[PDB]
Amino acid sequence: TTTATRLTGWGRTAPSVANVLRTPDAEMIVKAVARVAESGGGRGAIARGLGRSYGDNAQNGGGLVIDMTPLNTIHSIDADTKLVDIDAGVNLDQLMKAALPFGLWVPVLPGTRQVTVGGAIACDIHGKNHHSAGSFGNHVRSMDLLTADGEIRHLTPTGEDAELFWATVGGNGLTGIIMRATIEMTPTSTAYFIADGDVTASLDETIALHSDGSEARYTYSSAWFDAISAPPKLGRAAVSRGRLATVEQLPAKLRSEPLKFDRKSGTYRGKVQNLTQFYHPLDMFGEWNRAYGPAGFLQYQFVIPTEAVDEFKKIIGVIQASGHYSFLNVFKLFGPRNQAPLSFPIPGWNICVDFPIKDGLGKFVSELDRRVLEFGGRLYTAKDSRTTAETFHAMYPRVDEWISVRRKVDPLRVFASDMARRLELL
Ligand SMILES: Cc1cc2nc3c(=O)[nH]c(=O)nc-3n(C[C@H](O)[C@H](O)[C@H](O)COP(=O)(O)OP(=O)(O)OC[C@H]3O[C@@H](n4cnc5c(N)ncnc54)[C@H](O)[C@@H]3O)c2cc1C
Ligand SMILES: C[C@@H](NC(=O)c1cc([N+](=O)[O-])cc(C(F)(F)F)c1)c1ccccc1
Repeated sequence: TTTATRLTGWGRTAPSVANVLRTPDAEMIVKAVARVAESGGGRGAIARGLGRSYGDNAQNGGGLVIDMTPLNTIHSIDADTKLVDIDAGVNLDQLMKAALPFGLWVPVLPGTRQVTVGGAIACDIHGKNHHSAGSFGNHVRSMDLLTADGEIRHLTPTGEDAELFWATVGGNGLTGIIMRATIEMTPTSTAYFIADGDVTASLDETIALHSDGSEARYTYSSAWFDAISAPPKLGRAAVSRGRLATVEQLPAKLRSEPLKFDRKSGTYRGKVQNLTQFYHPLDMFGEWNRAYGPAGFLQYQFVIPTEAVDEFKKIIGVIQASGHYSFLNVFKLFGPRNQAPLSFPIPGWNICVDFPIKDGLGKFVSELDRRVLEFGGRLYTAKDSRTTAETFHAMYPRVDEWISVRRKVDPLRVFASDMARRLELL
């Protein structure tokens, strides 16, 4: 039934060995969880999707890992209610292709479509449209959670099980196995964006452009950010913003199949782009850490609360002065947060950087951790396998609430991961 397998996060770091169950048979999955429960816990079980998380949340050294990628059936698509009912193992690429002809758009899209719905919910992922759409959890209408008791629990965001539902969103698999979910899609009439580009010359300008009220004009916005240049060029950005195009906005040639699947003159208006172009160059650089890992690069993502913009500038300054130089930097202003205790996004200044691994780096990122922490920010479990339980708990003031919910639902700790042990969420 199971295969012992060396697992790592996306960037190939922090390996551990788990027994991997890989079956399309939901009943075998139910049986396996039950068997772990009847052994009284042991080293537990965790779900795994496509392994795009950079962290150690989708592995469980010495225990069970359940590869959910074979549960990939799309059960129903409904264009009136905009609801799709899909297995947790279906990936966003797969769903995007299946839903487009219905005029439905995946409501939150990360930098790669090679993630499962289960992984999307478990890490409450965010996209270029976060300030307008919230995160992936905001669009979950129901989900079926296989819990430690071996029961499949139907959860809703306002029902009697709302508490468990919202601990599952962003819960990193630690409430049980998401089997299946119903997602509310976004109506669209085309598969293209109409984009506006702007290039800033400085950090202050980047921040000004994000605080001048223009963000409200775009459903989607992100920026490519300079973290190496000496000030005042430090913080300058290439900002890509836009919204889904209506068919009248499409160039003549493309109006045929509008829902088709798949230095400083970087300034433009009303350019029409498909998903790949609009998100460029995220797709071509996505394999980077995996291609040169585990020894090449350390990704590092954090968000600082909106009101702490000065503290945010200081961290950027510290990064530039450090000697650790990152070219791949993505920046965004997050919008309002949701109600999941462990959700990563909060409104504020979000950036992912990617350091070359060098002498002094580990010590340096521990320094960043402290600053992010004190300034009221957080790290993201999808991007971390290095921080401490103390640091993480301090970054998530709702962690004890979350742990309490996890205790109600998994008293024997049937669910466990390397991450849960490292960060003391277990
Ligand atoms: C190139 C690249 C770009 C990215 N861009 C973004 C981005 O723009 N925004 C963003 O928020 N993230 C981004 N990520 C991170 C990624 O979206 C998340 O880590 C996501 O959870 C990965 O999904 P997965 O199916 O691969 O999950 P895995 O990596 O396999 O697992 C991640 C977590 O989900 C849990 N899980 C998976 N399936 C289930 C299930 N069926 N039931 C219960 N729990 C489950 C696992 O236990 C684990 O805790 C990116 C990653 C890469 C490699
Ligand atoms: C790891 C991966 N991240 C992203 O694509 C990404 C990160 C972020 N982020 O939160 O830093 C946001 C986005 C967004 F919002 F635009 F969808 C995408 C990546 C890929 C290629 C270059 C740099 C980062």
